[PDB]
Amino acid sequence: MWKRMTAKAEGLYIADTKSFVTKQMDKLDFDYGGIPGDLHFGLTKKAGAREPMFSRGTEIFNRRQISIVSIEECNEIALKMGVPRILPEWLGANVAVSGMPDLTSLKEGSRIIFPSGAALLCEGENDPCIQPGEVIQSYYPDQPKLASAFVRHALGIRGIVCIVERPGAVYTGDEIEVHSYQ
Amino acid sequence: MWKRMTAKAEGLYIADTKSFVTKQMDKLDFDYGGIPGDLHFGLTKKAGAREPMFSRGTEIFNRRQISIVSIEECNEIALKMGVPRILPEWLGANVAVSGMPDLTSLKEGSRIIFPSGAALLCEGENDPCIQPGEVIQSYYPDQPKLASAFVRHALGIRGIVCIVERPGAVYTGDEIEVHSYQ
Ligand SMILES: [Cl-]
Ligand SMILES: [Cl-]
Ligand SMILES: [Cl-]
Repeated sequence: MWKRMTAKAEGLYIADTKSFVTKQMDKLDFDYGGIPGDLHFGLTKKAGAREPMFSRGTEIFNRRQISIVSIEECNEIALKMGVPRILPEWLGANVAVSGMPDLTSLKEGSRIIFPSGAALLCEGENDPCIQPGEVIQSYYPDQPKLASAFVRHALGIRGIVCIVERPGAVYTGDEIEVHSYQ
Repeated sequence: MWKRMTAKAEGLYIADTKSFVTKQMDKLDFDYGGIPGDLHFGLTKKAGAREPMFSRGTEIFNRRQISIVSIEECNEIALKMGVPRILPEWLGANVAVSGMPDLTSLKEGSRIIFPSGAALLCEGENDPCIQPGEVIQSYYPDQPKLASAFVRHALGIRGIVCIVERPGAVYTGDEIEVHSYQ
């Protein structure tokens, strides 16, 4: 029920301010709760549109600690939107991987392990919202309705979110071991 | 993306000793990490046969904070095993529900919410192991090879495991609101 495959962490990024657009780093520390100093770090978070069964603002466990996208799927989004490129930073990703053209399909329960031993527990698909779409729009202001275009074309290829299962440091270019749940 | 369903918490149980076998409680407190005082309580746990991508004993995040089974699937296990009954306690369950068919199939990402607001985040199917099988065998000494029969017949209907998404108290008989993912 565990099929193993090797992939690569092409880029690492952190949201060190209130902005969700991340900035590239040569290294990141993964600890329980996520990336220390990152916008989504912590044991808890406030409920929002992603957790509609809770009243907005309700304090709940922070399930979306780390955001991952694959270079292949980002290129796929770019093509579908008719734009030259889509940067992981614009989507607020913390890790951009290569060698995973179907990353979004990685089932919950799967693990992604780094050379240091740091490990991520897959918490499923990251549903596309309008915000990143509006960010993409700002980079191509001469192209109409890109925000809604993102929400439409990114569905199923916008990446996944994970919880930190084991602490450890991660570095740019790290070869990763994916344990795909079956 | 979410389907609402209603179920009922028929029983609540805690493992207050070193044994995973639980005992009925009229009330339980859910907090991040599970049930305070319970054998499986904690933000972390030690890796075992269930998390083979880690060496045994490795400290990792505890995604198996609360275990749930349904009265209906326990009856199903009993039928397939040829025994009068299978108690949630013997499987080390913390919550026994009724009113929701195929509990084990509840998708990861689903939410189970109690009247007090206490909420559980589904972390998937609970794989059956030999231990509860040995407990069952001890209650039916006249029955042969029940331990192995349990692992065999309980597969796919042994319940689920969850993490606590929102703290709160839960009581026997509580009506629960289930948000089924997909
Ligand atoms: Cl409330
Ligand atoms: Cl989004
Ligand atoms: Cl088991």
